[PDB]
Amino acid sequence: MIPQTLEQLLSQAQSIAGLTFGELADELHIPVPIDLKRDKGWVGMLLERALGATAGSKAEQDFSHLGVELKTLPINAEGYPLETTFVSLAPLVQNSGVKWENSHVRHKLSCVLWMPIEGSRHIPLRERHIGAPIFWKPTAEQERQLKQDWEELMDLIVLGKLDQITARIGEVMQLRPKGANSRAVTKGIGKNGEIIDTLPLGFYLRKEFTAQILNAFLET
Amino acid sequence: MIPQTLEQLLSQAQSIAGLTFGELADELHIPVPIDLKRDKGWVGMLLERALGATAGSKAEQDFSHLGVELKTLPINAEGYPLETTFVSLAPLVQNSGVKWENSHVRHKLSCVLWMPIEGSRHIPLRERHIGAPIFWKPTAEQERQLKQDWEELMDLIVLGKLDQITARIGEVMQLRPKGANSRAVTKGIGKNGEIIDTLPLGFYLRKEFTAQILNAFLETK
DNA sequence: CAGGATCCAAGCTTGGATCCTG
DNA sequence: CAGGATCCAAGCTTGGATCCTG
Ligand SMILES: [Ca+2]
Ligand SMILES: [Ca+2]
Ligand SMILES: [Ca+2]
Ligand SMILES: [Ca+2]
Repeated sequence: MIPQTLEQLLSQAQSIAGLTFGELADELHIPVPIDLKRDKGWVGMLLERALGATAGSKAEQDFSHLGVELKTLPINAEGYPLETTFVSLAPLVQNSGVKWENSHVRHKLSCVLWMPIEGSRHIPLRERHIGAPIFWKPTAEQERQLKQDWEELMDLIVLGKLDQITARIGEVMQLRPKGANSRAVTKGIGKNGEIIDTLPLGFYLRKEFTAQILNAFLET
Repeated sequence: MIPQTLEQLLSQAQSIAGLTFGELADELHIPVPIDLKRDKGWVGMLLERALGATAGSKAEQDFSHLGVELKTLPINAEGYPLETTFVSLAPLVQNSGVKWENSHVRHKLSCVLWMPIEGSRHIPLRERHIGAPIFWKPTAEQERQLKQDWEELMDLIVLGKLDQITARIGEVMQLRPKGANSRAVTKGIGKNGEIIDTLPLGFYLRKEFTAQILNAFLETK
């Protein structure tokens, strides 16, 4: 079930490539919803089960004994990312003199097993296909880009400049809301340093960034 | 649902006095377990339902708008508390130089609606009676005793001396574990002032203290 | 188009407490 | 005896993400 080897995980990943959500859900005796409107994480959770990841786990990475993070990536009919990719929650407090090297973002993006999946709305959920895995490590350039955005976004957060934060900041990674709705709150830092109530935020990779990953892969 | 005034809450409390757990649960269409081994907070939830408090709620007081905390108190055949009373989780971190005046314990114990309930093991759960409420405010003496224990206990906590803490400390209030089991953990302060993983502790009123409240209630105090 | 808003699963934490072994 | 250990229910929070106006 849970792969004990990196070779095991990749082979298990190679083997589900080409399957439709219906076929895989069938094997795992997992019911398939009509669509993702009220099961937004169903596909990500489907792949976790098929690959041996623990459901609901809060570990730094899906496979801590391998140092591998698993992420599904919805792609459109032309091979382009359909959505941005959620990475992790931005620490709004207890962010003192935090460095990039020890960041959650870095930890989660150091080694990613990308599982591209069809996301086109015109295709019935049951029939969407699972693509071929892409075992990824950020290039020296990609990591410099991520680090730069992380530092810029974090400076904004640590300085209580949350009001100035928009999704438009960041070259390849951005901050957008991450919660139940626009009324969700978590502790943050105000304009004077007081601990305030604020909208929880998460780091997201932009579509251009993941599109670059898919492109480099195709070029191989 | 939620009482809007104090006379409403108190009249309702006085009206359920004398009912057995079975009669109350039946009224509420709530199933009654065989015993409390795997339903330790069942009686407490039962009273919350009957008095309009909210289930699952994590507010400081059960009835914040009224400034009242609801607490069942198990009593034996002779009228003596059967167990200590849980008050609240002791804050093991970010405890800085907080004072008793604005502590959770003081707040929670500023006004308590005690609902004594039969707890004798020889009485089938369904047949146990709910007693008459005791609407209590600590006397200067009681508050003084609590405050003293609170500070002595909080000192051990704030100075990273959790290793030294046992339930034997405190005159009327003590610290005992509070969690799933002895493997439960929450953040605390270690010997070097660093944040560590440690057993979650809770403030409990000793049986002598709640007994005092009951005794004072009978005497006419 | 895509920034801001929104939804589910399940582990985690808290509040309700009583249990149980020398 | 009673200190140390333990158990349920229900919010709360986090990891999985896609939805949806203007
Ligand atoms: Ca996971
Ligand atoms: Ca993952
Ligand atoms: Ca309550
Ligand atoms: Ca209560």
